[PDB]
Amino acid sequence: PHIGNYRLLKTLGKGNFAVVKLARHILTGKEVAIKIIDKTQLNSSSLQKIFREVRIMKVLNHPNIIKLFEVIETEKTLYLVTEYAKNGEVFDYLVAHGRMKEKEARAKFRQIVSAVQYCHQKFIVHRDLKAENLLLDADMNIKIADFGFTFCGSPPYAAPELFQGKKYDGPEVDVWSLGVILYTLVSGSLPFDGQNLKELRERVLRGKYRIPFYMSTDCENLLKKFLILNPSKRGTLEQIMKDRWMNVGHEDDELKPYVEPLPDYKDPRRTELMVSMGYTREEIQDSLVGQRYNEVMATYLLLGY
Ligand SMILES: CN1CC[C@@H](COc2cnc(C#N)cc2-c2ccn3nc(NC(=O)C4CC4)cc3c2)C1
Repeated sequence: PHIGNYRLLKTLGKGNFAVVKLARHILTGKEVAIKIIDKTQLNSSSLQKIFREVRIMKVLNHPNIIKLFEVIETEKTLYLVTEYAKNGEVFDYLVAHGRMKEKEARAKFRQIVSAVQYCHQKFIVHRDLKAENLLLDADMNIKIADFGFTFCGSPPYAAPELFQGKKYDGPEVDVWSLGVILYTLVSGSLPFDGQNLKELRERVLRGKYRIPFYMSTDCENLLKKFLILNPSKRGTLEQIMKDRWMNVGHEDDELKPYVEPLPDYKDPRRTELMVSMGYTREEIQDSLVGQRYNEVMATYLLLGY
């Protein structure tokens, strides 16, 4: 049960393409998730998508997005070592506990909106936002996952453009799915449903949904800023951040675009511990400035917890 500096612990998910395992980084003692991809079993276009996802993961550094720590490549197998979100998916938490009170849904939703807006700053569109892709860490903080690697709960989140044959590429697609996510957080149910796809599509294209009796007028006013049939009439996430419901109980701390902190490759506390482990100062610096995502860089990132 061993890959690089990691002790393979248990299986968190399985497939024909990839196996996600829980693991312990031996040097630091931290638990991580490791996606193990047999590249020989991939189709013609699947490896291009996996490589695109790796590229996106390397650039995203947000407290509410699953952080990548290491990439290990061999001819046949690709290993992606990422952050482990102990409390599973928001989807399962909603099934287990029911709807969140607006105060609890607000805490989660401010983190989700911050994360998706931060992706949009770097021209990254998720296109598959759903409760299944929103994970929860040990402190119940949101951790967004899946930027390329299928539709078990995907159709209820699809923007009307999918069913109209129109383009499905802009950030406005994510703005629609975020309205569906807000709806499930506060109701435990989906705004657009059906028995088959024909029934789902009719409801999505009509754009009408039930307002549950307990929903506040402030919450419904916010939902109407996301669930707009015309993609060109949907507001940006930067504009939506200024909404009243978003900031109830955050009168000081208004939600605004995330400002990524500047890189710190010379932390003396971590550099000293790494030198004691056997790494050299030059090994540490070259790995960090080159953004290598190798075992040295991974140890520096893992030591930041
Ligand atoms: C459809 N859903 C399945 C899971 C999620 C996709 O998960 C990932 C995808 N890509 C990478 C990479 N590289 C990494 C993860 C990941 C990152 C962190 N975690 N914490 C967990 N935690 C648990 O399973 C807890 C025991 C319950 C699982 C996971 C999985 C979306």
